[PDB]
Amino acid sequence: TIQPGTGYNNGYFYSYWNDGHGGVTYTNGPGGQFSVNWSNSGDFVGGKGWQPGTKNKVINFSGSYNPNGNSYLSVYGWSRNPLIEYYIVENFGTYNPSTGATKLGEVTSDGSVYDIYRTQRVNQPSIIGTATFYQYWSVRRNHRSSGSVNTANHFNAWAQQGLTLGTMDYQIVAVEGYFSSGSASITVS
Ligand SMILES: O[C@@H]1[C@@H](O)[C@H](O[C@@H]2CO[C@@H](O[C@@H]3CO[C@@H](O)[C@H](O)[C@H]3O)[C@H](O)[C@H]2O)OC[C@H]1O
Repeated sequence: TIQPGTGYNNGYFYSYWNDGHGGVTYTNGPGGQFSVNWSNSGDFVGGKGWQPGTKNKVINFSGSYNPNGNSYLSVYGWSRNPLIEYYIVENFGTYNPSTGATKLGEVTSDGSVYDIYRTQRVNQPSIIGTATFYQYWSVRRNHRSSGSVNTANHFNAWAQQGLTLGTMDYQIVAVEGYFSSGSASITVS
């Protein structure tokens, strides 16, 4: 278990962030493994991967993901210039994060169709400070907690649609929660 922060563990970058409300623990395990256990949490994100990510990584993940309430399991990361927060959502809990969002197309990858969306965060926290920035989403129709994500298929479809990415910052497989409960154990490579 670690303080919220970033660093490296067993060859993998990790990021663990929370809002200080309590109710969530994040643990780094061997190799690319991490666990999250939460019960009436606040807002949080944690997981393992790479710093920087790339635009053609094939990301493999496997494990168990058991949210009770609002949570996502995604390939998650940022670009700079432009500042973008992006998600390739493989599974979620009570809330589909694209609800009410503008649909920007579809892409087929790794055994499922994904729906593509763009949203905007206004004066919200980010990797560079408070900012207004777009988020890009691919939301998998057929939910799962193991698989392979060919990120190029998503990034290329986004680019085709005008959702351009700048220089990649970190890129992880993340469990995100917003005032929920759950458990998860995920191994990345
Ligand atoms: O110390 C600073 C860190 O706190 C900072 O981390 C990023 C802050 O932005 C976080 O993203 C939110 C996650 O939840 C989504 O729903 C929101 O739109 C995001 O804003 C991100 O996960 C952290 O990496 O990094 C910069 C450091 O200076």
